[PDB]
Amino acid sequence: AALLQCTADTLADAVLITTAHAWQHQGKTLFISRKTYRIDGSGQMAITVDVEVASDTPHPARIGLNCQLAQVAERVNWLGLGPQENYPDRLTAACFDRWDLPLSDMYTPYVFPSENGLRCGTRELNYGPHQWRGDFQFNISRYSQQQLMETSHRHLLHAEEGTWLNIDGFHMGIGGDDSWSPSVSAEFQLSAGRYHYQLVWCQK
Amino acid sequence: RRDWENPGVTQLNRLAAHPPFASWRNSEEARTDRPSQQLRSLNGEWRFAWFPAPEAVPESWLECDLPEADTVVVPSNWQMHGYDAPIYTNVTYPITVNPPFVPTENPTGCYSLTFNVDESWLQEGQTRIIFDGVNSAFHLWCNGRWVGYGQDSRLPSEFDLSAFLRAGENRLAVMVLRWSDGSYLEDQDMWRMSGIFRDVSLLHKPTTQISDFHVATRFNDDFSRAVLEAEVQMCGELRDYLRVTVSLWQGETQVASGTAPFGGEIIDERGGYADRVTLRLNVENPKLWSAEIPNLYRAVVELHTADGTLIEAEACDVGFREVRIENGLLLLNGKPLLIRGVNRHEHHPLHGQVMDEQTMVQDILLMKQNNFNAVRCSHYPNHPLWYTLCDRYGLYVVDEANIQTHGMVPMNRLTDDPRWLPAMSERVTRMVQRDRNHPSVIIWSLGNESGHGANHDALYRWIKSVDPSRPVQYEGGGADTTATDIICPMYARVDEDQPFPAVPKWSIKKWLSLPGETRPLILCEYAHAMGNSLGGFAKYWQAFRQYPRLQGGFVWDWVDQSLIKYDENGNPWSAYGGDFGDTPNDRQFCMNGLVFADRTPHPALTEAKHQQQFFQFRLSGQTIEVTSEYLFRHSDNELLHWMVALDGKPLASGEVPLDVAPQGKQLIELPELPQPESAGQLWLTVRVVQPNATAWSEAGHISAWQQWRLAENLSVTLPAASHAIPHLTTSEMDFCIELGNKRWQFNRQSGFLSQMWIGDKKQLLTPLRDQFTRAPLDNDIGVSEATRIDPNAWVERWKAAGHYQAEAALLQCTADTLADAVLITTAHAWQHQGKTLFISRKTYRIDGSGQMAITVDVEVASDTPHPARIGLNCQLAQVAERVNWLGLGPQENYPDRLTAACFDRWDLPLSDMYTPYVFPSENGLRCGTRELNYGPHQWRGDFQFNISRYSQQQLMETSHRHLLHAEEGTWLNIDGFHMGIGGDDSWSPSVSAEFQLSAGRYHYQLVWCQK
Ligand SMILES: [Mg+2]
Ligand SMILES: [Mg+2]
Ligand SMILES: [Mg+2]
Ligand code: NA
Ligand code: NA
Ligand code: NA
Ligand code: NA
Ligand code: NA
Repeated sequence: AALLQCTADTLADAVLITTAHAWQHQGKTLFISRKTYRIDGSGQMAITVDVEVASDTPHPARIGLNCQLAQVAERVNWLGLGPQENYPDRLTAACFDRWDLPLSDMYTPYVFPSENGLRCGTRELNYGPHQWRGDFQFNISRYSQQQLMETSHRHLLHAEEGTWLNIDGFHMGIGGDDSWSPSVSAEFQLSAGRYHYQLVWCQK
Repeated sequence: RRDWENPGVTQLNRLAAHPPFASWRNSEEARTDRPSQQLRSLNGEWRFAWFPAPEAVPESWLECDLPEADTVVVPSNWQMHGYDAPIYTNVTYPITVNPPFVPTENPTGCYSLTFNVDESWLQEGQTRIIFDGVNSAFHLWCNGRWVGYGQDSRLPSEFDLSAFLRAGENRLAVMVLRWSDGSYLEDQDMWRMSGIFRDVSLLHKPTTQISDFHVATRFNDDFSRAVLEAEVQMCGELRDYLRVTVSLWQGETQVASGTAPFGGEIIDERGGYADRVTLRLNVENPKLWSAEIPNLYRAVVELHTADGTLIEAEACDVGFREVRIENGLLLLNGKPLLIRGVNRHEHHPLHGQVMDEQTMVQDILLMKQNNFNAVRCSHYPNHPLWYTLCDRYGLYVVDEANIQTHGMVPMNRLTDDPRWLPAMSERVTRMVQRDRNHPSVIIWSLGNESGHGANHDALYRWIKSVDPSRPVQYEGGGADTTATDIICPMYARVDEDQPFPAVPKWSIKKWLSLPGETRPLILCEYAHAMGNSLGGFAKYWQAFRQYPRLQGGFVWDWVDQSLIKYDENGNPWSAYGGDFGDTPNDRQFCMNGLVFADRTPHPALTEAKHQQQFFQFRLSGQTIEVTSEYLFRHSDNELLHWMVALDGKPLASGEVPLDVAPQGKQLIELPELPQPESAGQLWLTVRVVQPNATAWSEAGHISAWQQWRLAENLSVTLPAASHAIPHLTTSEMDFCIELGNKRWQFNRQSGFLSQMWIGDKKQLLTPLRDQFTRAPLDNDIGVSEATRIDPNAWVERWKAAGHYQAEAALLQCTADTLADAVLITTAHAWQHQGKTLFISRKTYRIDGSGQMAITVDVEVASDTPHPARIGLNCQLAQVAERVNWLGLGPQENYPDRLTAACFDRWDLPLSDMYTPYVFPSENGLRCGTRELNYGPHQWRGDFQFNISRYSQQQLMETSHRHLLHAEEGTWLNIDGFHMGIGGDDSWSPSVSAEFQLSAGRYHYQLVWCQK
């Protein structure tokens, strides 16, 4: 990530932070992310994200944000598709409703660790004192994408400190027509070039 | 006798049908197809009197000319001379449905001609009269004496006048009836016209004459050998000294000849035909006929004596080709066809249903130039010259019998009735007898929309028996009946089933593989081109190319059926059904053409051209793969031009000759392209250019094109920090932003940008507001009317939801000052009677560079019908001459009709940004636009736009294009998103789900600045 812009403006009833980043590899700009964070007097932080994706780079796996929360809470509560893991090209079985599960249920123990436990079409997510609202896909677990990527077997995984949260405006299909050639259909690839999502982060 | 109310009487004293005759008395004239003195045209000035009924015709008209009669040009339709109103109706009959009876008020056209006949014509031989087209029925008199009667408006009626004519002055009297029992088989959806609308001629033959001839061409397995078989029939006295010679010519070279006396082979217990002979000519390595290469020979049939004296000669153009269906594929010369077809009615805006060579040639040229290879004679045999031209220019023809009974309840009432079999048989049999020698005819059709009856099955088998060289098709009764060799639906969709009872229209892909089904599928009608249409056209062609047994179709249709009317100042305007005082009518449903009546193209024609391309392209790295879709011809008149541009700025270009075999491939390696200095998207454009002129095109003709995105460099470089700081001024009614000379005014009561100034110059006439509606397209409306509402039609769903009446309620309007900018935040709710339809949330950011960044985020209630568009609109004060944009163009393009459009820098006059559809609607949109320039203004983003002197409101409220008036300034519509136009048909919703605005939440952003 290369920082292009980071400004702060004090408004009548809010503070507005504006940022711009470029992700580059060997001279090539892959992605540009432009954001505003508006924190108002009600204590809510509205995050607006606008992403550019180079048309000649391979379509990305996801367009989102991630962080490691210090909190480890017992339950995960959301208003979206569930209760089980669902992805854009595998979500017909899932139902839109209010779901409440133990954190461990938000992780799928695939023998070969990978991205897992996504829930799509989520309008509200609750974890400990935090609430995220918008229209997003998320997963939440004690395992980072890095660890999942670097660990060969599920039994070798160790719970990390706190909780890793991945919130996606957009997520690529998983495919599966076969498992030896690209099988994600065009309509589930992230090929639009420009992507927009908005999130509100507040305390319960 | 009232023969015009009797299906048992279709003719009286009519001669047999036959291929085109000229009775040359010189063989060389027959070879070269020069005019014949034995075939005399009676076209020109005739006398005409209109009557309300045949009973109203005075008995003196048979012998003497009427003083009340006017002089008119023949051929003509008498409605085009203003004698009565041309009635237009779709499904319903224009008369009372009571077969076989017609109205007592039956408009009667009394034609007459006084002409000279030379004694030499009457001293020997036979003089016949030929009426190529009389609508719908007629009685004939010659010198006061009754000659005969004829029906079928679309085939020649011929009568022997040898005993009726006298040396010197002769008078013909033709009583033409608008309505007859023949009308029940002539219920086509078009203008109901009448009169002598095709040629009238006299033909002199000797008494010993060629009465018929049939030409067949058969081939060996690889088409390297052929046998031409010519059956010749005679009339007159049989003599042993009589001979027939058939000679075959390739240009001026005679390739084969055969001579024989009369007397065919034994066929039964009674012997054979003494008045017939069959000649068989061997042809080695024949040059084959196709639409790609219309190679023709000339066959000359000589009737003569053994000592060498010619009696007469007839002749025809011969195309060596084989049409067969094998293993479910329609094949021509062993190769599977892909039909790039169109339906073509015979229509001229000035002459009605009268056809001329100039118009026919104009149509064929435009068709071939737009990659059509096929034409369906909807829905009747055509003027005889049409087939000659298709033979010579190369178009595949579906010849169709003049049988349509669409108004019957049920549709097969007459066609399943054995009492109507005689009349139906004549329409099929007489077409085959006339047109069977034309190579351009590859498929016979039994008619149109007449259900499926036993009469169809009988006539299907008749054709199969007499002419096995051509498949038979027929759509009626579900498109896949026992009376068709080809599954030939009308408006069956690509992926979507329409499971109507008894006659379902399956998805064409699904239809092929139904249990037991093996036949090819070629749509007799598809892609209804009514108004702003042809949305989803690319979906058909992708399917056609992927599925072997999907072999194309015929677009509905070629030409708008509008006629010319004049106002007070004598200025012409295009009129449809209902403008001529005819009621009940079917409004603008006569205008479904790819071209206007004057043959000016609609925007949809370019989409057709692109999808029907004969070359296919793929790109892999630096390699362009070109695939030929030609079946027979090498690419011997083709050059590939390639261009690489960065956001419209050309960086590299070149040309490479194409040398591709039919069905072959060519790989073209592009040279090392230098990496651009600037940020932006590189685009590759290729086009196939024809360097040499042809019979159908000019030098430089572009036949194919394609585009790809190459490398993109995203802009990361921060622009030089602007020194100027915009200032906010607040009043109770307005937020005002100032930057030097420039001013932006936001109205606080409405929440919209109401005005902009540069110095003292106002920029807006109407504020910038959200827009969620469009002036409804013909496809949006369907068959919905004010008296007969179709609640399923898109326009009615939008109306009932309050979309057009939606009023903006302000929720939020704030102003913030940033370090180097002013931020305006707004929120509006669009509500109809308590219901929130849409919410629009916006920010306007104006910085020291004078750029106004607009961000728009829209919520659409999930239970409201999906909106026509999600955009902004305003009336600009400026009227500028030019429109300049970086985006898809140059022509009008919509989300489901933008494949033909290319991404480049385009610059057109403002008037070219409006499409003059006869029925005004949303028009002129250009999609995928990143920059738009108009006068002092520049807009940047990723949007769809149209720009014109007409508001959406005026387009929607005005019935005809000629009633439109340029409004003050310029109406700009900038859409983040726009709904598809559809067009699979124009009587039910046809916008595919992927082109409907159903996402619920939408985001777009624009930048507005001075240029
Ligand atoms: Mg579902
Ligand atoms: Mg009759
Ligand atoms: Mg394309
Ligand atoms: Na792993
Ligand atoms: Na095909
Ligand atoms: Na029509
Ligand atoms: Na060439
Ligand atoms: Na209108």
